[PDB]
Amino acid sequence: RETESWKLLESSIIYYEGNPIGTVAAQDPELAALNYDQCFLRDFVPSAFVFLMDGQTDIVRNFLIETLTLQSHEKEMDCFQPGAGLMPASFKVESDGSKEYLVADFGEKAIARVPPVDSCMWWILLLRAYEKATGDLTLAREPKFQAGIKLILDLCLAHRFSMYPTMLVPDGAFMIDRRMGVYEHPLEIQVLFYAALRAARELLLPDGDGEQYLNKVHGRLGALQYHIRNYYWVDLKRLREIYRYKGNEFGKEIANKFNIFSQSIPDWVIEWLPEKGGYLAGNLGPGRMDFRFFALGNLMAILAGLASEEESQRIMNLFAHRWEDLIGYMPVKICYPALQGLEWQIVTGCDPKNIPWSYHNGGNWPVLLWLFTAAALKTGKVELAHEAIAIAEGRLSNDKFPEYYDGNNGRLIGKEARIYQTWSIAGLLVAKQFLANPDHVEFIS
Amino acid sequence: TESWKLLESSIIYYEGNPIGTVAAQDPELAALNYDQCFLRDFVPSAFVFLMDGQTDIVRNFLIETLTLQSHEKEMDCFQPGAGLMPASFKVESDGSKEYLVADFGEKAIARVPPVDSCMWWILLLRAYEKATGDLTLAREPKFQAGIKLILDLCLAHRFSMYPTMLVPDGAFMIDRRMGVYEHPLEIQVLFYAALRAARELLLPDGDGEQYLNKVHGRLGALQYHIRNYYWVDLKRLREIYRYKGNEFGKEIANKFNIFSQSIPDWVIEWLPEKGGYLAGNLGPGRMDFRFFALGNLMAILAGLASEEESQRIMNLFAHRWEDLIGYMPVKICYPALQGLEWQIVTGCDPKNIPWSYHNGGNWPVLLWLFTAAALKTGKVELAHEAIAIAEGRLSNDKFPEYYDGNNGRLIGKEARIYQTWSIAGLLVAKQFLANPDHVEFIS
Amino acid sequence: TESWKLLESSIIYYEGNPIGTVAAQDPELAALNYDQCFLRDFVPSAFVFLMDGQTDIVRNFLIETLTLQSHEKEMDCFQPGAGLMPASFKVESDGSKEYLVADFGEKAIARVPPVDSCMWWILLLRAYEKATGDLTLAREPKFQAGIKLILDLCLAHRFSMYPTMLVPDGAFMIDRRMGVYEHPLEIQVLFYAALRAARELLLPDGDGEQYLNKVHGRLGALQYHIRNYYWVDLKRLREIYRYKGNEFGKEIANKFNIFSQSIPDWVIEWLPEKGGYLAGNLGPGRMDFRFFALGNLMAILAGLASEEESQRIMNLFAHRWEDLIGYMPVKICYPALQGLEWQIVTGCDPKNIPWSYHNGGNWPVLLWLFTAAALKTGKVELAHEAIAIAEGRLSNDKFPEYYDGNNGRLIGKEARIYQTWSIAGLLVAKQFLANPDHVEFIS
Ligand SMILES: OC[C@H]1O[C@](O)(CO)[C@@H](O)[C@@H]1O
Ligand SMILES: OC[C@H]1O[C@](O)(CO)[C@@H](O)[C@@H]1O
Ligand SMILES: OC[C@H]1O[C@](O)(CO)[C@@H](O)[C@@H]1O
Repeated sequence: RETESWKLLESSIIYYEGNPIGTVAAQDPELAALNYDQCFLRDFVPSAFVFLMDGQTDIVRNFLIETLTLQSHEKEMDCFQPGAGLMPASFKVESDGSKEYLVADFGEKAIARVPPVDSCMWWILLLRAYEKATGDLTLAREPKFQAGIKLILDLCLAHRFSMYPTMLVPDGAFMIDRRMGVYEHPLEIQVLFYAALRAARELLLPDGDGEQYLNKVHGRLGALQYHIRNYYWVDLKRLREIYRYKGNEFGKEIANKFNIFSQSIPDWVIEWLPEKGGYLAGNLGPGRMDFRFFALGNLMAILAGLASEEESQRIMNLFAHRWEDLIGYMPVKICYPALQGLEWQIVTGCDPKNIPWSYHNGGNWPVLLWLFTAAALKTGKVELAHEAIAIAEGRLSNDKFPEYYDGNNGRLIGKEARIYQTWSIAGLLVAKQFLANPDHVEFIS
Repeated sequence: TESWKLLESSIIYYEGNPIGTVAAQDPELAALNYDQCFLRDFVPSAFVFLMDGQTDIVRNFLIETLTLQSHEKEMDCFQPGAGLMPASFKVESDGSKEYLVADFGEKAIARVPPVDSCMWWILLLRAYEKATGDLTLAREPKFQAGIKLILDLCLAHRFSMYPTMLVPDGAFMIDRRMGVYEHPLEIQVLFYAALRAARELLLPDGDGEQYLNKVHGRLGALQYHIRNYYWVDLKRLREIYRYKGNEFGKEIANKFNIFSQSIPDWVIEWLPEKGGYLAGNLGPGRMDFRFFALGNLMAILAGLASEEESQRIMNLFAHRWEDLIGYMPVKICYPALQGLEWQIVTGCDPKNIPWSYHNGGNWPVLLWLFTAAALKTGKVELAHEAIAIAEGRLSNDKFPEYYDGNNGRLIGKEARIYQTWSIAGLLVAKQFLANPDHVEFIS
Repeated sequence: TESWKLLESSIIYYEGNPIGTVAAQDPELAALNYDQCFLRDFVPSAFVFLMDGQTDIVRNFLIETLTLQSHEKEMDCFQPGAGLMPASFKVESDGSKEYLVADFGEKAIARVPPVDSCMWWILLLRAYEKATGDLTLAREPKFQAGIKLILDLCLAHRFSMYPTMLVPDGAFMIDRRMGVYEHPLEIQVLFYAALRAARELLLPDGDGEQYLNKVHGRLGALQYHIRNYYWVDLKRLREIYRYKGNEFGKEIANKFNIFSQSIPDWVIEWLPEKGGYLAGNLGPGRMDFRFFALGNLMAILAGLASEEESQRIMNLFAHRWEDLIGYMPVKICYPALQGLEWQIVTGCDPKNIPWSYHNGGNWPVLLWLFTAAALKTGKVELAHEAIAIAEGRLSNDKFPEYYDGNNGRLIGKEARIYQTWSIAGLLVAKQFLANPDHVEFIS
């Protein structure tokens, strides 16, 4: 409470009719406001965890209520309506004369019109975190909330043309909200999908059509976990198998179901893995396996229990063995390796914000520290959590809590990073609070 | 003729009745899935049979595929939407007993979803009705239910603001990984056309009215979106080229955040003054400027493109004839992904090397769409020329599945011979030429 | 042991007698030519049998291959030299009757010539005699005639000033297009070794003296040429790097006109101070700086390299252990051809992608040569380590033909399992380790 960071977090709070309802993304005094003066649903999560652990839960309750109201608001682009269940990427408070009102971005204001797919999942997860932290079960059981959950599930569980139980998205549909070759079936979306289904199973009442929703949830839940665990898992044993796959196999009972051509498996993968390491791949689809390591997807896979115990140990072993690549001078690298040269051009459409080792394209993101700490505590690798926190702690305050860091090893402050980025401040606080009392990790697991 | 006899021998029979045609009758290559009837491949065969007058095979096909729609489809305990039509099917027997076996994507190479198959089914059902006058078929409760299941799948709520359909890579005629994921033109145009057909085929009875309302609504949004965002011409390119990056807000010009420095050099030089086309794809940070022939030709036929847009697409074909027709109509898409682009986008797919197969190969089947579109736009002479090019080679080459090279000079690297829709494509084109009124069945 | 039982089941029988061993016993892959006994592959099998004491199979092999040498070999009316030994052979039957069928290059993929096979035959005949003490075999007129035919082919006059042997690409263990055309080290070293063996095996009777004289003469010139022009160390690299281009005349330093700007960057950093090796190739305007393991190890064993050179090759292995042994001894050559170099040099050969198969793959069979060379140079501890690496994986992996990756971590992309010379290689290495005196049979 008396810390510098806590006071920065307090100033970030957004008020609405005299009540705290969220936090701004950043308080950078110089850069263009752009959309950084808005409360992003994904950014609020670590803020919420600080507030819940501290004991002031009104802000989180208020956030959940107002975002539920935003769900019923109308969204249009060229006058077409998406599903009613879509949660917004972000919102802020405006005022026309005397009265305050909330304005939101559901993707129709967003740069590149990216859909905030992860936002509705984070909302479910935060609702669950709220329940477990406070003990207040009544909020989620209110008819409003039940309906809101169900609208999210309608979109998530929408019928597919394909045989894949994964969720299909366009590029830039999560924390990585720009064109980064994370289209189709990105790990992060699948892991958050799995976690949200697990949560919905706790939150849903069987009343009315509730039993119908639970049925839909449980069927997808098992299929999704099987699919991810069996086809996304990468280790040396599995790589040896994939590398020897024959191409152009037709039929049900074939090994190479997705028609991966082993001559396309990148050079770096084979040398990068340690004997006792492993990870969930970045993406899988027709003719495609994305071997990039994505930190958020893997860490949440440990916390949500999607990964098995052994798989969770092997992910942490990878972090230990490739510490320079994945932590370096600032935890945690968002994905590894960076897209470079002509691959950057082709995959990102020459996006100047995502040059090699910058931002989404292999930058290091302080916020991810809270996930890493949680995961390290859960797998009983506390020493890793401690070293990671020590690294971040030695720079963040001095650098004024940047949004992200750049370079192979995170040496540079992010090229266009906002300073006083709220989830960089909150991430460090959450990590320290988890370390001080490891039982609080149960809020997210 | 030689072609008719070949088409006849391709017919699959089931309990004594014709129900479809095999993809190819190659004497030497591995069967793989080429001994099956593909829903997309059967379309031109069906047209031959409809115009000839033997319509039983088409009626039977429509009935058997409807039945297949209700088959149990599964991979590792997951079910797709109930409306999904198969990629293909064949007949198998246990002793005396015969039964149909289908690939819904669970057997398919790379597990690609046959998203186009359900749209082609609706279009063929409409073509059947218009051509025969048999209104009894589509009216049947089973057929009404079947159309609706497809609409349930096509119109299911999504996360994005736009009304286009989201698909994985390889979801249509291009059924391998080719960077046609997200919002490929072919899917959007087939979707539009299928919706227009559904509008005519749905009975109002019960919830039919609800379906018709949703269809009408989507048709409007879809036509607007496609025409206003996919259309490429010199004037539009000048606009896009001058777009500012990283615009945030509802009221911005560069909504999808295209960076003009990434616009390929070939595009600006390739378009003639009076030419234009619908782009291959659109999504976050992405515009695929490749020209896709099927999408563009079907846009003309379905009335998705305006009359002027249709004329400008045909102007493009005339001006860039060597590129898009060359020695074999029609080039499936232009230009080819080359070098490291081929590696990155296809995952080093050996069947789609540059200027081969899906990656800028030339496909004889497309001649029937080109001929239809040419007739509709009043470019009869282009139809004559394209038909003359194909007829000069196909028979001598034993009707290859596809041709390769910048200008289609090579027989396809792995092309099957006696590919059914290559034979049916030529026949259909000549039938249309003889009686242009038959173009109505697909327009 | 498991390995012995596997080696036994690989034996080919012919009219009731053992005459060779199949290349692999893969339960699943296409036979291709892996159901044949290769002359090069049989060598380590032969050594196992010689050291065990069952020498009939080796005697029978030598006899049957000699007979094959006299078989009619043809492609489009052209005959090679009469001394050519086959790449491989197998047994076939017409009803009850059995007969041998051989591949001399006329069946081979890419029509590659098995130049190494005839040299391996001579070396095995010498190994047989030394190990058994049966001097009656090589003395037979038929065997004398057979040795001479091989020498006629090896020593036939050529156009070049140097005494090395000119070959097309893919003429040895590396039997595919890998830029090992012209004067590859392996051929020159095997040639030298075969000549040394021929010196012991030839009777003086009749023209035997003439042959012995030519052999003696070539041995001298060949050893000088190889040692003085193929040897690479830091001191030599400093010389070559400072060579002037386009020197004309007898008395010039840069005889082969190597341009020092073309010397690859990796070479200078890779060599340790006390390390060195024989280069992979030499010819007009060309020095192939790739390290080739078989050539270098056989140079040690045949006494072609000096004692110091032998120690410096072993120093290279110790210093660059991860590169040359890694997780599976031994890397066939280093480094891999990559990117456009792979395309240009291999013609985009899919079996030889970077760090795979011939193109920098790791080959268990080579362990027997490495162990022999290590014993001979007094580096017993390196032998122990390499053997420990292989034994920790081969049985669990079902004895793959080869391993892939920079450090041999992958099982070979298209590796057959139960590859005979992988099994025989390990057994031979352990046999040598137990009794180093047996190294004499190949030295
Ligand atoms: O609206 C989407 C935009 O929002 C950001 O997260 C911050 O401005 C960008 O990464 C993205 O382009
Ligand atoms: O099952 C899908 C496969 O079917 C084909 O159309 C023909 O074999 C291929 O293009 C594709 O990979
Ligand atoms: O016939 C020559 C062929 O035999 C092989 O050794 C095994 O199939 C290949 O390396 C080569 O291409």
